[PDB]
Amino acid sequence: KMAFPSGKVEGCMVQVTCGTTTLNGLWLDDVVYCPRHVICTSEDMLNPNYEDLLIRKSNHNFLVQAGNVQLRVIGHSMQNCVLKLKVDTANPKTPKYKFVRIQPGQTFSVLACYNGSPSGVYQCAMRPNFTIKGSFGSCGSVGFNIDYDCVSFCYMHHMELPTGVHAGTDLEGNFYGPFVDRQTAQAAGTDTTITVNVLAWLYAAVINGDRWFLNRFTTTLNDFNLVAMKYNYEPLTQDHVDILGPLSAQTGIAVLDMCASLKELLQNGMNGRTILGSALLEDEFTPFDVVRQ
Amino acid sequence: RKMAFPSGKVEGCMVQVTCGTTTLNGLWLDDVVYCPRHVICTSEDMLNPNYEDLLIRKSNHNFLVQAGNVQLRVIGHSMQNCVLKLKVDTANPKTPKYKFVRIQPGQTFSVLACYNGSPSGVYQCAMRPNFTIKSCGSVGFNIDYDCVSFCYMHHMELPTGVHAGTDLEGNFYGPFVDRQTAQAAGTDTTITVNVLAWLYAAVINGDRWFLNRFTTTLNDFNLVAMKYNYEPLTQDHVDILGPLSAQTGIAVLDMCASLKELLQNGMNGRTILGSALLEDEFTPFDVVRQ
Ligand SMILES: CN(C)c1ccc(O)c2c1C[C@H]1C[C@H]3[C@H](N(C)C)C(O)=C(C(N)=O)C(=O)[C@@]3(O)C(O)=C1C2=O
Repeated sequence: KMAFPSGKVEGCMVQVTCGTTTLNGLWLDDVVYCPRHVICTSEDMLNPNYEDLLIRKSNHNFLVQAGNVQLRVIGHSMQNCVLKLKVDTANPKTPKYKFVRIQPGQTFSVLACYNGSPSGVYQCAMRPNFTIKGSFGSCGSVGFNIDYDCVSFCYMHHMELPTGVHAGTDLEGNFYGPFVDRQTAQAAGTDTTITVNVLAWLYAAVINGDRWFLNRFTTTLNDFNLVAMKYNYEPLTQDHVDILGPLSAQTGIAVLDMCASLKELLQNGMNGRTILGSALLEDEFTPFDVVRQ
Repeated sequence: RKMAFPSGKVEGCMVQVTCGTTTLNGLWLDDVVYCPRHVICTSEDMLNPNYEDLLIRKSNHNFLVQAGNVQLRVIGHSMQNCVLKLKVDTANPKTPKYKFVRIQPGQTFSVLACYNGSPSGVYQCAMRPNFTIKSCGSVGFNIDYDCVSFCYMHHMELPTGVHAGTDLEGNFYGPFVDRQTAQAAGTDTTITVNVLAWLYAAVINGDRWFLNRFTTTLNDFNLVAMKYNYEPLTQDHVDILGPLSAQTGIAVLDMCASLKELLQNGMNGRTILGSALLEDEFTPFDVVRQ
């Protein structure tokens, strides 16, 4: 399980400081994007009023540092939960880019930064409950996909949740899931295994020569869903099925048959064996991921 | 999450090298492009190759080095153990500060998987005890501060699916050869010290269910451990955990007792760091960073 090469994104990372507080920002053309809670002290983070805190601010209140050159801010607005800082210098290392909103289940790479400094990269998925099980002052660290040379920004990190997991926004600043940029207890809501991704990854195993887990049975969709939901798996919809069509077609194994395999693998375990050199099932590998590789 | 280093610094060193039939990735540093020497083998040659003979037979014009857009002029070529070095007329402006280093089995690094000179992906991995890692010319590295330590270059794909390679001075990790003869894996073992470090991570987090009162001596441990296919634990391994022992309090041998138990008893359907399985691709040093 690989992340995209992070270079294009590394050259967009900056440090943003507003008095006491410091976060990562995304520097694109002559705009720096970051989480708006950068204008909160840790105390403010209980019941912040972002309109009020923002009117009280001027361009000189924000320090933006790109390595060790300091960028002059010449304007600022807010869009939902992201702050935008207009700076006087367009970023020379700007890649071609798009902003997208992604579906739960879909995968992306995250560049974890600290104080504007890149420190690591990992692949992950938008969990069914709109969280990310990551490793994070990482706020403002962004998630993305690459399409030849087009960088799709899909995620910016904002909150660390009590249960240890991460919540965030798209690059319009709308939270993924029902969270708020506010430090009150907010329930995660129980996670579930991403069924479609598992099925795709099994198809990957077979594409690759693994057949040990196939079986003679088939199933109806409902019978599967009933069984699966009892091991905490996501319902599988007809859409999910359509997306597997490309992969069903390659290997010549029907979706519902492969669904039978999964049924049984949940029933039986691995028996010390491995699938794609993994003793655990992988659910952070989308239909599209497998198609790409 | 197990994280890779950011690959930017390395991306700016990747090139395509072509010699007749073959094409693969090279590492462009200063005015030298480094790549696996088997790039001068056709699929024929790779059976009983004579690299000395094949190399003298080559001119600078025989090598095509392609750096994204531009073609680089080669002005010299030598070989150092199993990597070829190609002198080009232009120093790479995107050269990072770097070192070439050899790593021990157990140690971790990040890999930038390229295809045809093009970066496509980056992953964390470890030098497995049998000197494998779970394309050709793709490099593995670590970063400290702004220093890139190159530690690995991919050469061979083994029948068992996994990968073998050299350091950047062209010395193979493990007893493999750059020759197309069937080559045995040599059965693996769990990297014991890394497991113990990851347990320390669990405790300095939240998970404490597996702490235990009993203590055990090195030899008794190693005897039990080696019974479930784990690596012998050395006094060196112990020293490196010293850092971690002190943070959390737990003496090394005591933590060893915990592991003893986990192997003998299982987890009882419980989990460690939200995982049912034990992790051995996280060194002492890795856990300290995180
Ligand atoms: C894998 N194992 C041999 C079996 C065999 C038959 C079974 O009927 C079951 C298991 C494993 C366990 C695993 C786990 C599931 N697994 C990790 C996917 C799981 O996530 C949960 C859960 N509530 O989170 C279970 O209830 C669970 O206990 C379960 O429903 C199982 C279960 O019903």
